Amino acid sequence: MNYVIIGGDAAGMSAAMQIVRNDENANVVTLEKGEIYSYAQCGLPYVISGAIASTEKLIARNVKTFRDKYGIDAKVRHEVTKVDTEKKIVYAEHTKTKDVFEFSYDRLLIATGVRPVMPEWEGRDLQGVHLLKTIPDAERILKTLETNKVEDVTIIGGGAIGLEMAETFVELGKKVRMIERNDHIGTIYDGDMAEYIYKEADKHHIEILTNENVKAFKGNERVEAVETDKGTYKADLVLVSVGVKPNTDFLEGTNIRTNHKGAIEVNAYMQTNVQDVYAAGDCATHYHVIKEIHDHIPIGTTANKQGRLAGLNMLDKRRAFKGTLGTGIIKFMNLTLARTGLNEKEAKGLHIPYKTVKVDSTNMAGYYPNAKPLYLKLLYRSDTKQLLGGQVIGEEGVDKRIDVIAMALFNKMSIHDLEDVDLSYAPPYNSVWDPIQQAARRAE
Amino acid sequence: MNYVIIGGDAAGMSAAMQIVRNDENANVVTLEKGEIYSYAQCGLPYVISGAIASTEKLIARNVKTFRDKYGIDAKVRHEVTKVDTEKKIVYAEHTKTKDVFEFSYDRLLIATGVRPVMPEWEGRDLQGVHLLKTIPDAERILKTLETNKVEDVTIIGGGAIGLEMAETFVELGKKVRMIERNDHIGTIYDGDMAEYIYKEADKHHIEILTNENVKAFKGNERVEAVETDKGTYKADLVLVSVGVKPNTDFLEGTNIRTNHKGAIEVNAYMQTNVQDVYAAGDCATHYHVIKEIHDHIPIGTTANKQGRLAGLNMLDKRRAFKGTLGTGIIKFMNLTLARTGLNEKEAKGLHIPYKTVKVDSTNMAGYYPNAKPLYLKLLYRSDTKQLLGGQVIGEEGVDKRIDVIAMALFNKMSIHDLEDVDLSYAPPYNSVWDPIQQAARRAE
Ligand SMILES: Cc1cc2nc3c(=O)[nH]c(=O)nc-3n(C[C@H](O)[C@H](O)[C@H](O)COP(=O)(O)OP(=O)(O)OC[C@H]3O[C@@H](n4cnc5c(N)ncnc54)[C@H](O)[C@@H]3O)c2cc1C
Ligand SMILES: Cc1cc2nc3c(=O)[nH]c(=O)nc-3n(C[C@H](O)[C@H](O)[C@H](O)COP(=O)(O)OP(=O)(O)OC[C@H]3O[C@@H](n4cnc5c(N)ncnc54)[C@H](O)[C@@H]3O)c2cc1C
Ligand SMILES: CC(C)(COP(=O)(O)OP(=O)(O)OC[C@H]1O[C@@H](n2cnc3c(N)ncnc32)[C@H](O)[C@@H]1OP(=O)(O)O)[C@@H](O)C(=O)NCCC(=O)NCCS
Ligand SMILES: CC(C)(COP(=O)(O)OP(=O)(O)OC[C@H]1O[C@@H](n2cnc3c(N)ncnc32)[C@H](O)[C@@H]1OP(=O)(O)O)[C@@H](O)C(=O)NCCC(=O)NCCS
Ligand SMILES: NC(=O)C1=CN([C@@H]2O[C@H](COP(=O)(O)OP(=O)(O)OC[C@H]3O[C@@H](n4cnc5c(N)ncnc54)[C@H](OP(=O)(O)O)[C@@H]3O)[C@@H](O)[C@H]2O)C=CC1
Ligand SMILES: NC(=O)C1=CN([C@@H]2O[C@H](COP(=O)(O)OP(=O)(O)OC[C@H]3O[C@@H](n4cnc5c(N)ncnc54)[C@H](OP(=O)(O)O)[C@@H]3O)[C@@H](O)[C@H]2O)C=CC1
Repeated sequence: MNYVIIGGDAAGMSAAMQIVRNDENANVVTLEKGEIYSYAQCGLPYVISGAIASTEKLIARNVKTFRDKYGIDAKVRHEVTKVDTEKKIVYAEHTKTKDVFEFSYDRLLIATGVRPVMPEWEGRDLQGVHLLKTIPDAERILKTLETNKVEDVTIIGGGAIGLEMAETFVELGKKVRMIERNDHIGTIYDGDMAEYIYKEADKHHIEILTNENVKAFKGNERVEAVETDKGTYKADLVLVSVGVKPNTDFLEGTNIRTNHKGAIEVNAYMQTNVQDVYAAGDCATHYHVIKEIHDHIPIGTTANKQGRLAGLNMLDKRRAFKGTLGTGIIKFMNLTLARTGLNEKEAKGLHIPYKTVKVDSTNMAGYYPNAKPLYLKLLYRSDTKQLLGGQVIGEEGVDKRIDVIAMALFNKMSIHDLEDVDLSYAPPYNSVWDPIQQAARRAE
Repeated sequence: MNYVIIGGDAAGMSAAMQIVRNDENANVVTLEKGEIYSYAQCGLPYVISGAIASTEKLIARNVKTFRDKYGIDAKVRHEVTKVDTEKKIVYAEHTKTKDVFEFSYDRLLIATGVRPVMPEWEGRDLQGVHLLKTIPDAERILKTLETNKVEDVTIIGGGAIGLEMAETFVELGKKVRMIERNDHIGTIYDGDMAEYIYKEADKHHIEILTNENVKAFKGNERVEAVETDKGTYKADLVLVSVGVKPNTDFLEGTNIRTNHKGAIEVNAYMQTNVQDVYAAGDCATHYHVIKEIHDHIPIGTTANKQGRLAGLNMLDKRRAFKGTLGTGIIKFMNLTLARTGLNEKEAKGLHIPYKTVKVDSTNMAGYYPNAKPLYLKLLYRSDTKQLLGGQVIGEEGVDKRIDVIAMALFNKMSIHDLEDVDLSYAPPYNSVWDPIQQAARRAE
């Protein structure tokens, strides 16, 4: 009867909705550290660009709706500081009054997600230096753009947020610099595919600095320059975009197993090693369909899927999580960047014998007007020909191809089986053989 | 050593390429009735609209290449009138000189496709009455549009060609009427999905006449009117697009088995019941993955796949055709119309117990600008929940959804298994749950 959920977003509320719909008698307490429930973090870069009117448009479901319509005891400003798994008590500190509140549970879900990482650089706390995770985070970025005269913008880290925010700031008309400590931006992509990302960024006059290490942020009350090991550069706004960390530190003292990055280990049923404690979303581990191992690939699709499943399993409606494929898709200027399954570094690290096929193709019939280039790469096992992963880059029809590849990986298809699938063709949408099929035909 | 192929397009030449690549000692003779090899029939409507420069842009590989580069004895203007399967001789008539040539085979492939049907209406031979199949057919339509004052166009038959050519004629600024003997245009769609087709046509001022039967075409030399059982209407150009018939009449007297419509029955290996005689493409039957019987769904994707497989099997590189799903996609004005697997009429005619789910959704995140409506319907087995079919209609993202559904059907997935697939999400491409997955969740 007593369900407690820590975290009031994708994984947490997906679980809450399951419990509420499938048990009329349940007492559901959800504990949220912030003031905002069920909101779309994915839309934040597009609010900051001005493409979306305001952050209000990103709220999927109000806390008032959760309380009045679904009878969930949804708490805001309740930060969980510790859990006693023997007594089955959750301790939450009110973020403003600092008052401490106890919540006894029969079953507990941890759905605290991840937080962005800020390294211990000098200048960390300078005005105009920003992380991006929450709605207040985006408002603070908008506040800087509103009050300051922003011309030069520097982004540290060339992963998912870095890439999307590089677009956002270019669209806002700023001079954009990206600094990455690795060999290239779009680190999940293989060296060969990443060249297309670099080209697109260069095309829009984004300065890319690679194998370069941030030293400090210099400035007065506010950030003025980013210092690195190779130079000092003017920056009116700095976005720090260097990765994330599971919000699981408050579990120190429990016997709850975590991986090396602090992600909570879960079995097929979203259960931790501690009786009646569950975890879901970005704070938990994610079984990988292809790796056959628990990975950590924090993403919104997986968070919702895991949250829904945790809720179901907490009700003893037993259902296994089938896993992640590491699917990811990004809009980057005029390019769509998509990947799923293993890249070459992942396959190598696993000692899986693999081969690759790469095709420079078009999204649709070559003779049809405004047919655009499509670059597609597949990895497959050299012995069994099992499809392992894909990377697709292009202006159009990239999401379609990565979704088809994802379906193939999910069903453990051989690369040559792709040739036999009755995919759709008309001139405005595809070629008579899809690029995926033409790649498959090239495979050994 | 002696391979003979009848028909020089998609299925025939896919076969020819396989044989030539996988047997240097092969003597490949291909016999084509017309003057044009390997061309894209799919691009015909877009040549007529003027979207594509000319019909020359539709040739994939010309006869000179086949002859010079690949060593295929590719014959033009050779119409096969008879096959003696006992003596293993193909008899062909030169279409100009009418002289008779014979060709000895070790293995034979029939790849003669289908022809458009012209019912025996009075005035069917009038100038301005057109069928659409070949490049010359398209040039004859362009001849009428050029040399004659065309303002009113009547299309008979509301299927694939009728729908695409309605767009073409509207885009050319004509007053378009289409006449269907059935209850609605886009007959393969269920009644409820067909409503979206009617709305789009109505929006663009296409007169749709339903349950109406053409009886004659009126005029002196040219058409000036179409007579029906419900009236007589002015028409300066008439397109007859009422279906197709397999080009298999010349086989009467061979023992080669055909279905009721005249399509050549083939086994898994593209083999007929007659030793060393093969068939592929639109002239052949198509094993249906879901129906589990041999169907006839003539389409370019299937023709290439079967052509390729016939070539391979004629070399004794044994490989089974896995089947068709009945996948089809059509651009219709502002709409994209896609279907795959079973519709309700098919499921009913097969006595497969089924249920449906229909979702009115968006192609991408609802909060993202220019998110467009997406209408999606799934059929699934009542007992096992096996996915059976899908229909998707919308302005954007329809091809992606039907390809995912096709992949699911190919792998015999349960409808609820769709919930577990790590499909891609970013706001410009999808919602955090894809519409297919939301539909799947609604299923019983
Ligand atoms: C800029 C940006 C763009 C993104 N774009 C995409 C995209 O395009 N596609 C996609 O699939 N994903 C995207 N994501 C990722 C996606 O938004 C997240 O993976 C998803 O929100 C994770 O859901 P969750 O419920 O596990 O964690 P969260 O959504 O982070 O929810 C965790 C909640 O727990 C609360 N919490 C933390 N600690 C405590 C505590 N001690 N006590 C009480 N409450 C606590 C937090 O306040 C937070 O609200 C994006 C993320 C960002 C930041
Ligand atoms: C307007 C139009 C649009 C289309 N759009 C699409 C689409 O968007 N997507 C899609 O997948 N499909 C589409 N198709 C269908 C696709 O083009 C065909 O299914 C494909 O061409 C079939 O290939 P085939 O080799 O079996 O038959 P065909 O391409 O018709 O080839 C048969 C050949 O055999 C020859 N022949 C016939 N009889 C004899 C004989 N007795 N002796 C010698 N030669 C003979 C014919 O001249 C012909 O060249 C479209 C078709 C049309 C007409
Ligand atoms: C044009 C046509 C002859 C193509 O034949 P095809 O065999 O499919 O294509 P190609 O001859 O280019 O050869 C492709 C093969 O070469 C291989 N290949 C192509 N480029 C390669 C490369 N760069 N490196 C390695 N291999 C390559 C492919 O793997 C493929 O191998 P497979 O045949 O063993 O699977 C045939 O499709 C046709 O006649 N079509 C008519 C037009 C049409 O399709 N109409 C219907 C439209 S609706
Ligand atoms: C908003 C949120 C609470 C949605 O919860 P949800 O349970 O997925 O969705 P709903 O509460 O609308 O309920 C959906 C259920 O109702 C059913 N349903 C919905 N509409 C229906 C209809 N018209 N007819 C019949 N059934 C319907 C569905 O079948 C589904 O059933 P299931 O849960 O048993 O599979 C949750 O996703 C969330 O908190 N999200 C945060 C925002 C987010 O997604 N962020 C990450 C972005 S990267
Ligand atoms: N469309 C989508 O799928 C989107 C998803 N997201 C979500 O947000 C999460 C986090 O995004 P993000 O913050 O970009 O994290 P990412 O891991 O995606 O990117 C961080 C990048 O910064 C690099 N980096 C680390 N330290 C430094 C440093 N000191 N100097 C320069 N570069 C450094 C990392 O390299 P290294 O490997 O060496 O650490 C990595 O390449 C994602 O996992 C995803 O869940 C966000 C936006 C869009
Ligand atoms: N994008 C794509 O997938 C495209 C594919 N094609 C290919 O071309 C082939 C043939 O297309 P098409 O010619 O349109 O054939 P279709 O079967 O697609 O459509 C013909 C329609 O005309 C109807 N009809 C039959 N007789 C009459 C009549 N006397 N009066 C009015 N309507 C009548 C048929 O109904 P009924 O069922 O009762 O006979 C049917 O609805 C397709 O099978 C496909 O292979 C062509 C264009 C686009």
